[PDB]
Amino acid sequence: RILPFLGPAVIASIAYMDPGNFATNIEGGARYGYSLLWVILAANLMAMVIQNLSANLGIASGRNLPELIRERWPRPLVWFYWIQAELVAMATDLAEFLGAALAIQLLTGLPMFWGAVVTGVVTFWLLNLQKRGTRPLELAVGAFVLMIGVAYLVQVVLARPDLAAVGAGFVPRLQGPGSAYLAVWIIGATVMPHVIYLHSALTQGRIQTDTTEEKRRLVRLNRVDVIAAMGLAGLINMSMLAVAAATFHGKNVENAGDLTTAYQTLTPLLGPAASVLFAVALLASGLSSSAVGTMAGDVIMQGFMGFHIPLWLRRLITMLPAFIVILLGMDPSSVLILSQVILCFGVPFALVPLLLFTARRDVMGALVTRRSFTVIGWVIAVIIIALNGYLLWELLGG
Ligand SMILES: [Mn+2]
Ligand SMILES: [Mn+2]
Repeated sequence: RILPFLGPAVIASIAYMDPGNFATNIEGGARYGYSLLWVILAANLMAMVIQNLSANLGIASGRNLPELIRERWPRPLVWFYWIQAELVAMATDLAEFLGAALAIQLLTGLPMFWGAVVTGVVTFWLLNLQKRGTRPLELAVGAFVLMIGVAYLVQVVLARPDLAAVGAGFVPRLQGPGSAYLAVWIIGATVMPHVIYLHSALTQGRIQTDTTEEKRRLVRLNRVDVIAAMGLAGLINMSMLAVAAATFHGKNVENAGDLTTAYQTLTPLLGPAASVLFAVALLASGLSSSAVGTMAGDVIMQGFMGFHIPLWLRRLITMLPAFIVILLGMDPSSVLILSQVILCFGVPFALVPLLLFTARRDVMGALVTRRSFTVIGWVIAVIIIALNGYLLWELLGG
């Protein structure tokens, strides 16, 4: 037990490598080269602070975020919070589900429907682990993170990127209205609200404590786990950018956000082996982030309302929007706009209570978050909310 909270940290980090980030990072590389690497880095650092504040809420108060809302806020407001939190968990799981089904299509050739059934069944077995023991799930998610990191490591060696061109991409410079829009879309759609509630419960009561000094030691050993777990997610997101830029930018490639076109152009440029590592890495990202999304939903309802439904019933409900899109044949860009609108709704409603309760001695006791870290959480919050509000102005304006 050298790293006590490494499990919850790896569980929370997988939501920031979901297939939603694959489509964004690839599109940024082909259209603008490496010149967007600074945006990927900026979004990852902001996601480390928010996820660290959730884990501390559970360690200090001995209670998770949905529990404290039920206990302190009025019943009319609590019922609304449970409602919107379920809708966001279903919105973010849609992209994690469809991505896991697309990777199977690139590796085997199966249609999107049968790919979704394969991912639906394997996600059962992942949450089947955490039923009796929560540690087997922490080992499984960690194993999937090992494959995505190794797969994109070989793609960098094969792509042979110009280091001088990669370095110039970390300079915050943007040209043309297209590149600016794509950067705003990264920072606006990065933080995962469903994993904000979940991280608090995973660390809540993980180590029994009778004093306040042993809880404080748990906070220090937890931060290293979050930084290491969230840090690895950032380097992976930058690898997707570099490979797409080192191969597609100078060759005039259109429709880069679609993971199918990016998969086909890797063979004549890099080779057939470069395409396999891409799809294998996309598969481990999808089903891992989908199984975490279900465990978050169970915590949301159990804390907000006191009762809970079985896990198999929760997995069944969240799969419903996934199969509907497959049957209707919706545009991949159309589903990323509607799902992010709901994600743009859940972000403000999640960051506000997290920044309030982690700052109240009534909740945290002698482990209140430093006010210097509370203001920066609000500054990061206003930046994200404003960008989301702007993204809603064009998404709801047409
Ligand atoms: Mn994500
Ligand atoms: Mn160029």
